[PDB]
Amino acid sequence: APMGSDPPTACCASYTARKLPRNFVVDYYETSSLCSQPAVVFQTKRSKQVCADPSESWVQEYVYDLELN
Repeated sequence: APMGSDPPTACCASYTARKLPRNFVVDYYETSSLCSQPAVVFQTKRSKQVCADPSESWVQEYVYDLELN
């Protein structure tokens, strides 16, 4: 059929089990609205995208600090 077996839109299979200071991050990215498990991505300068459990608090912290200057 047209649609593949399990073609993802903008979700994540695994998150990051470490810490990444906001200073060491360029921008962020959100997941589509098809998956039943939201995830906040964080594109790194040298590293690729970084998924983080939105449930955590540290996530919202950086998301707010980014807007602040």
